[PDB]
Amino acid sequence: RKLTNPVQLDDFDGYIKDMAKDSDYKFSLQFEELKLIGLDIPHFAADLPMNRCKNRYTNILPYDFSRVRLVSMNEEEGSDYINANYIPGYNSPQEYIATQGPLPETRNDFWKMVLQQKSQIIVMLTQCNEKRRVKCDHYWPFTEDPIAYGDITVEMLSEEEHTDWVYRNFRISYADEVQDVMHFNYTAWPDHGVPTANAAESILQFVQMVRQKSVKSKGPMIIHCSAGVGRTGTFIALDWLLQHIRDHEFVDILGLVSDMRSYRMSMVQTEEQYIFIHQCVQLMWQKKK
Amino acid sequence: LKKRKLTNPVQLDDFDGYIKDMAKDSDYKFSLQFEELKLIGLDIPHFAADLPMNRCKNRYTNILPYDFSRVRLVSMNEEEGSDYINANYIPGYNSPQEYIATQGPLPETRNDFWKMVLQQKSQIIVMLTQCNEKRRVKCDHYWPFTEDPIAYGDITVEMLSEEEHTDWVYRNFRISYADEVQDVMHFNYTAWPDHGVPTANAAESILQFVQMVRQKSVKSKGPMIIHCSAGVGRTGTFIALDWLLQHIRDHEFVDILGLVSDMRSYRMSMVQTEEQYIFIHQCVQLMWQKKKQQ
Repeated sequence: RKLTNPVQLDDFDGYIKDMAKDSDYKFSLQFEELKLIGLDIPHFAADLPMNRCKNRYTNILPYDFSRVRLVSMNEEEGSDYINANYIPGYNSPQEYIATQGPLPETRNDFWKMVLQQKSQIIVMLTQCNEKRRVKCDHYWPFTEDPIAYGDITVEMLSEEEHTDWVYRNFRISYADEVQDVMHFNYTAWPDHGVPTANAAESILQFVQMVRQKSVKSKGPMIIHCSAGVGRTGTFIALDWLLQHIRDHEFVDILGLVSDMRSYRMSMVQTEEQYIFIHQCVQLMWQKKK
Repeated sequence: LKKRKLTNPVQLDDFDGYIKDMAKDSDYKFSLQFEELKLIGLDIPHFAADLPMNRCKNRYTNILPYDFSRVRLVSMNEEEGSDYINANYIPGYNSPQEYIATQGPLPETRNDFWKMVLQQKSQIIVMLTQCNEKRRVKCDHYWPFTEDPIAYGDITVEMLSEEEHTDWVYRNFRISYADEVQDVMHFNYTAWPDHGVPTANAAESILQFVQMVRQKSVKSKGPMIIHCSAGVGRTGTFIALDWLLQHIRDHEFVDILGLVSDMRSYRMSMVQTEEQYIFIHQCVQLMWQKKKQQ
């Protein structure tokens, strides 16, 4: 089916309450359907034998149509491959790019994609390691002296670390093409599960922050986490909603997530993140002051 | 829903036996493959093509381009569909986006066509339809009638030489914008009826035409723009024939099913009829040529 369920913001408070009744009954009903969306969309380039070492998780693959293909002077197989997908935005198509966390083996491909797409913004929603589990390579420089990742060099002009997130100003270049890239790393993600922390504002400050800097990245805003679908998806939804609530008096979270999954699988992976989005949609309380 | 990657590479020496088997039981297998080919890309977005103002730019309401592979016009216009044109990049035997598959230009998307031609640096155009077939409108005569330069919006086109042949015609145009100048060859095959195929008598004809366009392929910077009416059936069988000409040359096998299945994921209806899908196989007995020359 085609998922959609617009709700007037004036009734959103009652709505989510009615969604949680009977042990999140309605919620799991909608989410369970979200799990079906896009289950039969080809991702043949992802299945290719020599691309397997480029897919972090054997089961989180990019659809063929929405995949961000790299530009190489031909040859080989899967030479244009990177586990990434364009995701529609509130302002235009291919507004975002949802990728998995780069691997020691797809590290150079990542920076190649940042340049070829002219993405001047990267949002990282996970730490390299969490609870003694590898989640993402540290694909960027550890210091200020430039590191050459393939043909693209990377120079971290500055590294600003805060309490919940971290900012980095990189300056990558190829041949005679210098390009700036801002990097925001949310490190205090609410575990992922739960949630709680009335301070869901912390994620909202982060979103607002990235958002108020989007007016600089001609290319897509590259967002990623580990698999690039669970937290990545929640983020994108929030960056959408933030704007959509600002300009409308209704929100269709179901449609939103449904939209996103048609472009990349598992976008917003758990019923917890999906309910968390509604918890955050209390952005209405604020739109009332 | 579809979930299997269609493909069936057949060794050229077993082609006679393979096409024989595909023809058994009144083309039983040719249908099995074709019916599944028809499922491809059915669930691929094409919103740009549905925008209110792009509707008049679509020759047919049921033949639209997929968002991911569509060709975009560049311009300052900040209005709806300003970058739109019913066209898709189609992978190549040589490179992705080696061709551009479009519908025949409409009187109202004509200027858009030439813009694409210059912006993509397409120096070759393959038109597989007559502007009119049996009193039915198939494609606008979007190009000049005389050697007199004609301004199509911001691009003037001057027809340099016109050569009307048996089953086809050749034309060399020089288009320009400001100082930017570009030569473009135009190959019009007029013996391919819409929704159909050349006659059994034009079998050699069309293959010679593909040969002629293949020799020139190299002289073009951008993708070869090939088009017909809806830009999918005749345009799809051509792109396939061009591939196979090259592949058959350097290889010992063909995978027509994978080829067509491939094209169809970049633009809908590529190789529209089962008859055209089979025509391709008959043509693949291009091995005849191979086995001879050498």
